[PDB]
Parts: sequence; C-alpha cells; structure tokens
Amino acid sequence: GPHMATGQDRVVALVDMDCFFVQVEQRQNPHLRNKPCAVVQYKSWKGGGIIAVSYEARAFGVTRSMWADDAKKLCPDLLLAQVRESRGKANLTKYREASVEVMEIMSRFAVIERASIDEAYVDLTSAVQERLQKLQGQPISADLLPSTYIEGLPQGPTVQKEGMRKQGLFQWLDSLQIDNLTSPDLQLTVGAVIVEEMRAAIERETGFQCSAGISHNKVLAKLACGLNKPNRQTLVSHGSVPQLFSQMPIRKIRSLGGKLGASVIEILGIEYMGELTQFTESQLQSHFGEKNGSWLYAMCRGIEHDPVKPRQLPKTIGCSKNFPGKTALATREQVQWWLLQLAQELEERLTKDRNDNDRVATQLVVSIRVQGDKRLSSLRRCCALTRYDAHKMSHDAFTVIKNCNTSGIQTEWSPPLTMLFLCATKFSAS
DNA sequence: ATTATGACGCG
DNA sequence: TGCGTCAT
Ligand SMILES: Nc1ncnc2c1ncn2[C@H]1C[C@H](O)[C@@H](COP(=O)(O)OP(=O)(O)OP(=O)(O)O)O1
Ligand SMILES: [Ca+2]
Repeated sequence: GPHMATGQDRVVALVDMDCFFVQVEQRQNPHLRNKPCAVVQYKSWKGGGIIAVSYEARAFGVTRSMWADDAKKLCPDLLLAQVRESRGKANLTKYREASVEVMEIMSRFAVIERASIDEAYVDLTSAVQERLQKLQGQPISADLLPSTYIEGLPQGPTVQKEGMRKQGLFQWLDSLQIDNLTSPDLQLTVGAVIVEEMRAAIERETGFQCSAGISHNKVLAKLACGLNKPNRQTLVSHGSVPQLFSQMPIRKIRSLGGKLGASVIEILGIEYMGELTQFTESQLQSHFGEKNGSWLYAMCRGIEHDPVKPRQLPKTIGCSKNFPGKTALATREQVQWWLLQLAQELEERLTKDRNDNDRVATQLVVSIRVQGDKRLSSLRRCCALTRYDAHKMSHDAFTVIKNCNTSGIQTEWSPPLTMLFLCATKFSAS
C-alpha cells in the first residue's frame, strides 16, 4: 500500500548510437550513405569479419560475426568499409574518437555513465525538475516528442507505423496530469522531451543518429531503447511493465542474457520476465543467491536501483590480437615482436590519454591464450606500469609471461600462443 | 580462424 | 589478487 516502493524515484535514459561504426564510415565517405553496407576487419580470411551492419544491409540478413564472403552471398551489392590496420593489427582509433564526440555532447545535458563505445546512461532526474519549473503547469505538446513511442499504446476502443506512434502518443498526453510536479509519468514525459533535444544536438553536431530509452532505471531504459530502433526513442512507464514483461523472454533483460538467465528459466520452469513475480524474495535468493535474488524480485516488478555512475572515461586502455590456427606464435622472437607492436599502440593511446585527461595508468595487465584452451583467456599476470615506454612495457610483459614456455629448447615456444593482450589499468590523477 | 574491446562480482 | 561472466 502506502509503504510499497515503486521504483519511480528517478528519470534515467539510455542512448545507443545506431549501427555506430557504419555511421562513422558513412559520414567520412558519402558514397556509403543510404546503402547496404558493413564494416569489416581483416580482408584476407574469407573477405573479413563483419563487425557492424547498416539497416539497409540487415534487411538482406547480413549480421555481425558473418564473414564478408558469406554476407555477399545474401547481399551481392553490399558495400564495405575496412577497419584501419596499424602495426599488424586492427586499430579502432577512429571509432574511439567518434565516441568522444558524442559523449561530450551528451555531457552538456547531464552527468553520463559511459556504458560502451556507443552507449551512455543519463540521469535526468534533476534536469527534469528544472524543466518542469520553467514549464509552470503548461501542457506538453506532441510536437515536442516527434520521434517518441509510448510503449503499450495505443490501446483500447491507421495501418502505418507513424500513424500508430502518434495515436499512442496522443493517448498518453491526453491522460497526463501536468498539474502535479511529482507525477512519475509526467517526469518521464519531460525526460523524453529532453532526450529529443539531446538526440537532435547529437545529430546536428556530429551527423550521427541514435535511439534512446527513457524510464525510471537503467535496465528499463536499456530495454526501452531497443524497442524502436533505429532513430527513435521509447518511453517505458512503470504502468507499462506488467504487460511488457508478460511476454518478454527472460534473456532480453540486461544481465540475464547468459548462464544466469538460462538457470532462472531451467530452475523455475518459466519463460517470461513477468512470471518471476510469483516467487518470494527468499525463494529467488535460495536459487540465485542473496544479491541476484533480491535484484530479480525487484526487477520483475520494474524496480532497480543501480545508480548512473559519474564516469565518462573508460577505466582501462587495452589492446589485443589473436593468432589463430596456423598463425599461433611458436617462437620467443615472435612473442617478443608482437608484444612490442601491442605495446607501441598502447603507448600511443596512453600518452594521448594522459595529455587529455590528466591521469596516469599504474598497472600493466598481461594476458595470453594457449592453443587448445576453450577459454578466451588462459592466463593473466600484472606488473607495475611506471613509464609510458613501449619497449619497457613489452619487455616487462615478456618477463611476466616467459615462464609459460614449456619448451626445452630455449629459442622455441610451447605450446603456441593464440592470443596476446596488454591492458593499462588503475589510473591515478596526474 | 570472429576479433577487439570493456565493466564488474566472487573469492 | 585471477577468473568467470556479460556486454558492445
Ligand atoms: N562483437 C563485437 N566485436 C567487435 N566490435 C563490436 C562487437 N559488437 C559491437 N561492436 C562494435 C561495432 C558496433 O557498431 C559498435 C556498437 O555496437 P552495438 O551497439 O552492439 O551495435 P551497432 O551500433 O552496430 O547497431 P545497433 O544499431 O543495433 O545498435 O561496437
Ligand atoms: Ca549501437
């Protein structure tokens, strides 16, 4: 009743760039605009591995992870842009820099949490309060929400997508009580207006389009964002949760897309998020642990408290390269040359990071994979990162892993290494 | 022979 | 502290 929390205390948005690496390449090369196109890395093996795909190309069934040779079978006119290669490896600098462009624009509107190279969470609670004050009871026009969907509407007593969007929006706004500055639904609506403004600024200032979700927490905002892509935003109200969750596969919710979600399904014998409501908090804790159990209990009711962390910069700077099948490094010399290549890229990125962001990494993490291991990583060791010097970093990394060589003959390496990874971590202010 | 990233919880 | 998990 009066004491049952409803998790409607915050307004949180999640902004997610549409087919990001593709847009970066399309801005640069207008020939790629409004075409089926994809971004690929490493042309030689099966045409290269696809890592991003335009919506035009998705219509043909082109997907990430597909080899370009195979994508061409589905879409013979598929256009391709290649990831830059430097020092014998893919180099993602262009995309990291494009990401900074967007993150800096978003930061003008509110504090952001960088979730990935092209996603950020925004806590709009304070901004919404301010905008509500300026509005002073004034109604919110549908014109302020030109690309917004209201999940769950229209409902109750046009056959085209845009017609439906407007019908749903109209029902939502018609029902809104703009009188109360503490109405959660009103707060979400004002949040959506601000996100329209944010997304317009991103597009004006970078050329990039994105989608967004607006709701009361990060999980719902993320879920909302994916409901209407691309180039649209979706408001998921607290009230929309029971219907939305009633047919929502568990794996769709963030953090449940893997083994835990599979266990929830198997152990409880359910399929949809809404079905979770029938278990007590203790029951859920009994199967999935205290933390997960409490999280699931609240989440299936649309409630979650993870804060939007004030963090715009990545916490680590790393680089890695696989050496698959035949290319597996089998000589100390090889291991040393490749560690150096990685270290030179790392040095370059670290030096730029130190100049831009007034911080220095203090720990170097070295990771490798050995042939045959099904695990992404087979090992991880750390050493002090005391100088931004590629030769020193690569020498220290070697020193740290050299004891893995089961070889008897000094020169050779066994078993061959199929992955090298260097990561700078533990930043301090400088 | 997907590959190249990045954050976080358990212990 | 190293590993596993989950995600872009
Ligand atoms: N598994 C991956 N390997 C390498 N790069 C990836 C991988 N997943 C994503 N990326 C890169 C390329 C993407 O353009 C960028 C953002 O990823 P993501 O948001 O998942 O898809 P996307 O932005 O290409 O399409 P969408 O419009 O569906 O968001 O990160
Ligand atoms: Ca994206």
